[PDB]
Amino acid sequence: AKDYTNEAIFTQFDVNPKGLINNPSQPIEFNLAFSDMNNGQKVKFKPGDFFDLTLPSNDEVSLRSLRAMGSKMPVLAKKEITLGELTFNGSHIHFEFMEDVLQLENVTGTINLKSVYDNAYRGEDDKIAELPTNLGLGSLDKQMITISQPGTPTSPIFYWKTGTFSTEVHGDMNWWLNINSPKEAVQSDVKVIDTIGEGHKLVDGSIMVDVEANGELKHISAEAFNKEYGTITVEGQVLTVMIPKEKAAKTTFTVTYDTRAFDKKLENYKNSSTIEYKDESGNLVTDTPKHYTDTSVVNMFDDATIGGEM
Repeated sequence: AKDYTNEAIFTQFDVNPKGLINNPSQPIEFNLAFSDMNNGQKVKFKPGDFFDLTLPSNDEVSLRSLRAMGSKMPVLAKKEITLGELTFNGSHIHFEFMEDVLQLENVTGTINLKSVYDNAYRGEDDKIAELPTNLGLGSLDKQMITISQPGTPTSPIFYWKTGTFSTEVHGDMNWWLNINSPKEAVQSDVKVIDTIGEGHKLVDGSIMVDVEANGELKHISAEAFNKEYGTITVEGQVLTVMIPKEKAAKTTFTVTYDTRAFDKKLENYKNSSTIEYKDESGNLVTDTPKHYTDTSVVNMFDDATIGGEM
């Protein structure tokens, strides 16, 4: 079989987001286009021909697929016909042409690869990792990727929510509702109304709660939470957390749960929430910034397509 990795068949290449990447919460996207024109010369792709993509890395930062090693994804052409197959192997992505590539006259295609990065740096000073790359495709000019490696110092925010894609269940996302990190002596019950956005839904039975107070943490279930600390309800896209004043006092509650994407093409999977309570000073808090209460996960699905005529 012929290896096209370093051949000049790649017509497009781009990396997103651009600029200094702040955290691994969102995917680092790679867009690639190719065709049967190699250095101005027509080639005929045969079943088995392939090319390999290699995500960049250094000694502390490595980019890899979100999929488990050995995961496969078909690459279809249009009725549908399987023309290729993508195999995700960590930082290595393999593309192979399938039998039916012998159907088409002119072959073109696009690959939108999603990646996640790990960062082993734990130093005090803030650091920057430079991972310029052409995904190993020698015919392409490298594009710079800058990743921030935050230093570790030698939270006062009462409430904020976060979320990211799961690397354990493809298509799922993990979320965190951080309630009373400061461990305030709130002067009223605490209520959070979380509305999961369009395109994804809560995964049944995935709600758990971390309860930390007076030097000890306990990781419990939603059911246990409902019997000892408060009430968590779920109705459609709405997840509500209610914590009585005496139970919320000087205690941090970390409510976690998962959602599952059902709309594969939505650009972002959002989640918004509102909170109300009286702070330790007895003042009603109704103005918590949305940057703290709302968040989203950029589409983390890989996709690819091929085109041509018989």
